[PDB]
Amino acid sequence: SGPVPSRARVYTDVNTHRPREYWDYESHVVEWGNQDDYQLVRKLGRGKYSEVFEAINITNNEKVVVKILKPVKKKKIKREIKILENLRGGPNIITLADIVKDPVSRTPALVFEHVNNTDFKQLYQTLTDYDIRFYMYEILKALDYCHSMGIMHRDVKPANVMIDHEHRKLRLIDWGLAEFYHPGQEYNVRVASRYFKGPELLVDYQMYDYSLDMWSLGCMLASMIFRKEPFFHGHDNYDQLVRIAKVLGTEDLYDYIDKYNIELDPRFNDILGRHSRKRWERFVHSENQHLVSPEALDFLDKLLRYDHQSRLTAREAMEHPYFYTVVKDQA
Ligand SMILES: O=C1C=C2C[C@]3(O)COc4c(ccc(O)c4O)C3=C2C=C1O
Repeated sequence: SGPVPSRARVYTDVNTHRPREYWDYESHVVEWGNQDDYQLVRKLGRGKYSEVFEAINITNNEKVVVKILKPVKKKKIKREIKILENLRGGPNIITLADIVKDPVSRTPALVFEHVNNTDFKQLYQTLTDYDIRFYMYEILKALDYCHSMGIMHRDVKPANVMIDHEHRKLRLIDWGLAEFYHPGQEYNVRVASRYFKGPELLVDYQMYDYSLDMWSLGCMLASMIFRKEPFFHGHDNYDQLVRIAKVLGTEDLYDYIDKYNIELDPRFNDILGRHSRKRWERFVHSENQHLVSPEALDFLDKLLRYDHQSRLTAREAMEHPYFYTVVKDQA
């Protein structure tokens, strides 16, 4: 009657064998920096939860980025802080440089290293085959690191991957949806941007894990080598799963549903319809072919799998021959 349970096939117990203080962010005591070290220069963007500014550290005149956190649950604020501290120093993880507070009002803000990024809507149009391989490898380093440290990012998308292209510099940002993995825990499926949501999320399977990030990465990869961003473009969450089924096919989707004994909304049957699995080669045209290779398609095919347990891990992905030239020239 109920859905079959699942656990991560790698890094399953990394929080289990770490001390309580590592993952119990509720108990963490924050060490506050000095708010008056930073001057805001211009608003960079705003979410539902935060507003983000370019700023200057006036003690050394370095650029930073300041994210002022709206009146939300302190628990959510502490989770992001603990995660950023836990991951600090990891490869291509955005550095949390400081945590400050208006000393009179309650209002906390996170201070990050500045990345002089090129906007992905502009950058992706200009990347070469080698650039994509290089940057995908760099994202994989970050994901393997944070997974190995017991953390799911849960919001992997181009806007959260900052690239200073002239310095070949990449940082994975926005850890505000990130969460500690504990085996058997049922997580909120309302995470990730619509276009990067895994099948587990769209069918309301809550016992997911690190492999969610690997789907999102697969979605990014597709959008880059095929020059179609985003690759799966649904108008809502139901339609998002339909866009996926039109490429991956409905037969493998129903096998997935069957294996985990997942109960699908009645709605879904009529709209999912019946679709053959398409060959990846179908999305190759004159304009994107210089970015596509047999290795790329084989790699992509091993990321975009319905069954979260069958997707490559970050370490397996880094071993794929798609990256041979990158690994070779990084040793
Ligand atoms: O949790 C977050 C959230 C953001 C949002 C945002 O502030 C947007 O834009 C940024 C940036 C960081 C550096 C940077 O150079 C930049 O332009 C961002 C973050 C880093 C994080 O860890």
